[PDB]
Amino acid sequence: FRKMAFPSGKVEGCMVQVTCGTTTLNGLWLDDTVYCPRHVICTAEDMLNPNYEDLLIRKSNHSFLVQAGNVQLRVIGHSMQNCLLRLKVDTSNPKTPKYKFVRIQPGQTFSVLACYNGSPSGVYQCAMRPNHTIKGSFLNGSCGSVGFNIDYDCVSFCYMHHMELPTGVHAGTDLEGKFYGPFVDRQTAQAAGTDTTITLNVLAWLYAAVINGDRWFLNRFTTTLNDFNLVAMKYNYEPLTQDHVDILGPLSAQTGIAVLDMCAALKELLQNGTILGSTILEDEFTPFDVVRQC
Amino acid sequence: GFRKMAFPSGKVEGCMVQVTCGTTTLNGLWLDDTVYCPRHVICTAEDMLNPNYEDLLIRKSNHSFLVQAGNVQLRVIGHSMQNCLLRLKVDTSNPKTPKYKFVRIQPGQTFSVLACYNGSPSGVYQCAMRPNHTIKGSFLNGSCGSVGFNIDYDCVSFCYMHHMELPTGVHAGTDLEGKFYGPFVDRQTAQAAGTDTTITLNVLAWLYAAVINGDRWFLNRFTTTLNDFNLVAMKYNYEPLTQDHVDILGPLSAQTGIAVLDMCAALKELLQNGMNGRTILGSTILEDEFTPFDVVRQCS
Ligand SMILES: */C(=C\C(=O)OCC)[C@H](C[C@@H]1CCNC1=O)NC(=O)[C@H](CC(C)C)NC(=O)c1cc2c(OC)cccc2[nH]1
Ligand SMILES: */C(=C\C(=O)OCC)[C@H](C[C@@H]1CCNC1=O)NC(=O)[C@H](CC(C)C)NC(=O)c1cc2c(OC)cccc2[nH]1
Repeated sequence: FRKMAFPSGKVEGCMVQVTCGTTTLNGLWLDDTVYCPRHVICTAEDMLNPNYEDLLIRKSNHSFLVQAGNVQLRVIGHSMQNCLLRLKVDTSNPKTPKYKFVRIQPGQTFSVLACYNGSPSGVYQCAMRPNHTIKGSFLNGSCGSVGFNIDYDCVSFCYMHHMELPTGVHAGTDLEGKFYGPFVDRQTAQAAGTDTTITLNVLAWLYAAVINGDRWFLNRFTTTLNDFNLVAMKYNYEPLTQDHVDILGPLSAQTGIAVLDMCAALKELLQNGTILGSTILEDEFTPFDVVRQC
Repeated sequence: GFRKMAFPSGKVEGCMVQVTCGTTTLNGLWLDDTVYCPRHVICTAEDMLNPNYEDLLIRKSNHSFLVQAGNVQLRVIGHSMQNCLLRLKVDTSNPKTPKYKFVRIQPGQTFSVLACYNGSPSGVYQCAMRPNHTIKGSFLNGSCGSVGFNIDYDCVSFCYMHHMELPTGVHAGTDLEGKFYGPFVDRQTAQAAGTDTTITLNVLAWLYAAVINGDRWFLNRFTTTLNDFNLVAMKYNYEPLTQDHVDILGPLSAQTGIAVLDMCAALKELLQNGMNGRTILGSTILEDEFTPFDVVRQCS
């Protein structure tokens, strides 16, 4: 079982650069719209606490330089949607895949296509942490890079990059421009809440261990979901929802281990303290990631 | 931040095709008017046990091969064997062929793998060519013909084509000239690799990535000569560090302010004492699959 990115080609064909003045970031070109972080309109004086509405008043369609490589795509309209700009261009991207905009939940994994000046440089797998940050790898010029999943040739875009917190973790928005977490797009040091371990993914990792024959940790006990949640919160683990148990359906059926019986094994591991070669429980592989690469 | 990062795979996705001979199907790479694929596509399940490839190939003609790019059949107009690969000449040229090179990568170097099934890309991840000439990848049934590559300024350097999984779970394959990395052969037999060693240059590059990312606990005032470091490294099954390798670490040494030999002294203590329950970049072991190039690309 390994950490892998989705093939990025469908997303590479949508990356452009958006420039305002001397400030260039990345944009996502789908049909005749380019989506990009709104802070592209900021100068070093506006950045501390920008008044985006007032700043946008002094911007027209002719202020935006949108390029696919060095080829200019003319802007014929512009609007703001939460923390993004939606720039209407005069050319419909012929490389637009079948796509959706999705707002992911904590625990969920996605691929990130890191881009600089509209040019993709790398692709890696990320998980949305319970504190609404991602442990990414981004440098200056990376804003506007997107996160996505691909299911049956449909690209579900879930993330657009905007910020690096003082701790080194990253923060961004969904493709409607709404931040994940309590963060804001301004040049300030913003702290993320205390992070927790992703319970759903640790359980998946345990099932993946059982599928490969590593099952020493299983026991002859069971627990209620409520009693597991009460113990989990004392160990910094996320509580489990009715949905979490339902998504674990496939793995539970495959190994013959009931979800609640697995929680009892995880509950004993938390109270008492290798599995798949590691001393620590992996929490960035979802039940879907285990089922998919089985 | 610091993670395993693959090259964007789009330039390679546009080259992936499916190759079928009877009921045997695997992936091929379509560049200009040629499709490259593992030669074991000509085998039935029984032939794979002990193949005489020249005999199996003379029994096939151009019509024996069915090449599909998505849902469109590409007509085979020529065929030849180049080591463990087949070169199928097709009647059309791939317009999506990027600028490319074929390279035989050296141990310790990394590359991206685009895992494909039935001619369709499924996932992309980074691998390192181990000193024992295997790769620790992730491949399932139907993945043969999947390729490894690097990208440098729009140019794709293809270095690997997938053929086998050893009983230990590691993988074996060839370069794009069809020559296997290591002492492996393309038959249905259980095969062992030589004893592996740790890629010292990569561990040192990764310790520099840890210091760049704020993990410094392993640094100390201990010092070492290049020879005294290599004596310890060899004792622990690590590759010797040459002066050429010390020179490669120059830019990472300048960025962190930690002398190369001082980072060697830190590694020597980590080998001799262990990590004592502590972690480095969220790992309990010393990572050797990041090259100095991989570190600088992500950390500067
Ligand atoms: C993307 C901006 C970009 O590409 O602009 C093109 C000119 C960066 C992404 C960062 C850069 C380093 N790694 C990343 O992930 N975003 C920013 O620089 C933010 C811009 C905001 C939205 C206007 N700012 C920050 O991430 C930011 C600012 C500050 C602080 O200030 C003071 C203090 C601490 C941390 C911090 N982070
Ligand atoms: C790719 C072949 C393919 O796609 O063919 C389509 C019909 C597989 C890749 C393997 C499958 C599981 N993970 C992988 O990486 N290659 C093979 O199966 C090899 C075929 C050879 C080259 C003709 N064979 C092996 O890898 C192989 C055979 C055996 C053994 O036998 C007996 C015993 C132990 C291990 C082993 N590995």
